[PDB]
Amino acid sequence: TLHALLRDIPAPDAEAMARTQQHIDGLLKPPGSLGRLETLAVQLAGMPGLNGTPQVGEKAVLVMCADHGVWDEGVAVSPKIVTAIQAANMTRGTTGVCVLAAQAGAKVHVIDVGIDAEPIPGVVNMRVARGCGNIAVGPAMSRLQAEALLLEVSRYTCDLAQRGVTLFGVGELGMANTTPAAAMVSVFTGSDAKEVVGIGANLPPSRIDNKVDVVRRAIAINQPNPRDGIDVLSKVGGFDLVGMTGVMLGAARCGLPVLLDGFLSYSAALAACQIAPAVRPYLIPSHFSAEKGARIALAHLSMEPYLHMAMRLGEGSGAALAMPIVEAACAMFHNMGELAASNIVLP
Amino acid sequence: TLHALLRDIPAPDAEAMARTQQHIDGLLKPPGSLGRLETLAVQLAGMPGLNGTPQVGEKAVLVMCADHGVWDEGVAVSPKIVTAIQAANMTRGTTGVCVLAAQAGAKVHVIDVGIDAEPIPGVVNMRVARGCGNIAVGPAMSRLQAEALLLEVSRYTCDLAQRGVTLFGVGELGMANTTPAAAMVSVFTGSDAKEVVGIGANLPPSRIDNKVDVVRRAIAINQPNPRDGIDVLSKVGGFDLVGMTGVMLGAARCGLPVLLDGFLSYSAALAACQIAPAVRPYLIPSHFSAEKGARIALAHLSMEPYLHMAMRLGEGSGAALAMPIVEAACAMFHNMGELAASNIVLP
Ligand SMILES: O=C(O)c1ccc[n+]([C@@H]2O[C@H](COP(=O)([O-])O)[C@@H](O)[C@H]2O)c1
Ligand SMILES: O=C(O)c1ccc[n+]([C@@H]2O[C@H](COP(=O)([O-])O)[C@@H](O)[C@H]2O)c1
Ligand SMILES: Cc1ccc(C)c(N)c1
Ligand SMILES: Cc1ccc(C)c(N)c1
Repeated sequence: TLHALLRDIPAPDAEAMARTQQHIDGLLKPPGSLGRLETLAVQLAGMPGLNGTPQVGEKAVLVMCADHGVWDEGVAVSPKIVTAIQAANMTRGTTGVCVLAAQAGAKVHVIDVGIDAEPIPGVVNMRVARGCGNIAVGPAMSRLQAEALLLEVSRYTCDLAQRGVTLFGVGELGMANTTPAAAMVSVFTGSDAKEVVGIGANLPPSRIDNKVDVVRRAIAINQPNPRDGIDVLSKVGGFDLVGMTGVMLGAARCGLPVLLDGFLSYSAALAACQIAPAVRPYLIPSHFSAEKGARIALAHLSMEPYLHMAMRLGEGSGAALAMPIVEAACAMFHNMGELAASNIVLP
Repeated sequence: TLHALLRDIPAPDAEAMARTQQHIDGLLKPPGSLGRLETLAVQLAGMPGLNGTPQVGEKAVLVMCADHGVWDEGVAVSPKIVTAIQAANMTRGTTGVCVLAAQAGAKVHVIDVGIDAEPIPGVVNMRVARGCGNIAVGPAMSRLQAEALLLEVSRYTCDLAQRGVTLFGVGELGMANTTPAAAMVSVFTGSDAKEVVGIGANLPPSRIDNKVDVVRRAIAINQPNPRDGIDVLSKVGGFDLVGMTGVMLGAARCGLPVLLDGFLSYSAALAACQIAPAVRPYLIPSHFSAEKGARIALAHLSMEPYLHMAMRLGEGSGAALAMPIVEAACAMFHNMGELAASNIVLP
């Protein structure tokens, strides 16, 4: 089933991309003058789910919520209940992503993949358990739990495509999740924990040493295999991270674009690309996270964010903020006039 | 008159900014987690024309169009008539800024401050002459012509404020204008011409040496005084550059925000800040121009753009692209919920 999923991810349509480039070169402007906006429009044109042209229909931001057992290691200053409280606030439209998604005309889907609290009405229920295992002393979950969630979220994502959604944004919510995210980044990039462990949600500079030690213990004890993205996710990841990876696999299978968010999303994208390299062409960066390990993670994904906002909230807020940029590349493509029509000739 | 203008530019309102910061710190998120979006909202709150709160009413992009005599020195590959043709296309909504402004819900004002062609219907007429003087052999214009245009554009800009406009964007259109822009940057920053001369609108790499020589000749022959922003503008600038500087002085006098665009706008902002330092707090960067001298210009304005799009079209296209970011900071401020209301307490 998951093998079928991964097997059926479409390659980009080179024919549509060639037609796109030619059309862009003929627009009313010096060739290549709109830089990354042009490359973005061509990238979009190659995505099968977009019907050979850069376009944006409905937009959705999927927010994966879960708690982590590693919170008990004192790696986070936010009360663990904030996960459940914020998840509820998501249904009320008062959070950061809700406000930014509203601005971009996108709908937010709040998905509970493992919150340690009673079920929250209004939230999509896909909970694996009440929080994942404490990665400092063992695995976050079993391989089967990771594979099942990947499959479940993948299907949900591509099912939305059937309802008009053509652009996705990924996000998360889970106290302490920058710890497993750092563990995954260290494992995938081969970087020492000290280089990728950040302050997360305002962790005091005096408590960073403990966080670094926790990440190292998690790796030593679990011995995750860097060449097996699912092994890494299940051992030192979390339900929320798995869920984000699932959105990326689902959209790619659907041949549609996915906007990344911040540091947590970069770790999930590293896992997704390890599991299936064919997912890469569907990923679009949004902003450059203020988290310490962002530069290393982005270098390994070979991505250069469009927005430098020093943001570090998460929730998919950066993804929503970049949606207007994607629509701008589409507007450029479809609405600009052409050089030939104005009798303009440039060498 | 111009002395009155410069004298009456308001200082930022520290009281409104303090109230803004306190409100932002209390929003439903870890303090400072939205980074530059928070600093932007506070900056806006201090602008008197915004009534003590970050808000955006109507938006306008002012595009200054003019031709340059230095075009005859072979520093540009685009036919000189493109200025007049593109200015006309601006009235038809087919250009890059028109499409991006439409996306942001902004109106484009096309202003002819010196196009070397017959008047174009639909374009605001403020032409000083049919193109400015060739800066390679003398001044672009007289000091009085520069001062008069500054005053004229300044008044037009603040007059729009009376019609609901609260956010401005500046742009230009003029073949060969990256040459005087480079001259101004060299003069204001004390950088050698070779470090700030770029390829402009696809100038062949083999013709760059000539462009560098032209910039040096312009400076040697005119001897512009770096401490007199108006002296520099009139000697080695152009009508379009003067006009952009005028929008910045007008909006600041009006106590309203102005979004910069690319390299041409950075040179105009250096002039404006030299003429009146009080203008600085009203300037908002948009993107990081692909032009070679952008890094140096931005360092001297002490600005860090939000968008890295490798754009180099001009027209105010980058300014329009960043307008959604300004509205996002306002939406964050007014629409997010508060920590206290959810009983959340963070150290
Ligand atoms: O998206 C980022 O780059 C990001 C960077 C730092 C912190 N966060 C958010 O803060 C939480 C993780 O921080 P922490 O200290 O509990 O590990 C989680 O709920 C994220 O939404 C998010
Ligand atoms: O805005 C920029 O950063 C920008 C950078 C390079 C070129 N341009 C545009 O191209 C023109 C100047 O290029 P050039 O080669 O004629 O000096 C002018 O009409 C600008 O709108 C604009
Ligand atoms: C077509 C065309 C050519 C050159 C420039 C600078 C613009 N703005 C447009
Ligand atoms: C309030 C609050 C606290 C911590 C985080 C990570 C979010 N998203 C929100």
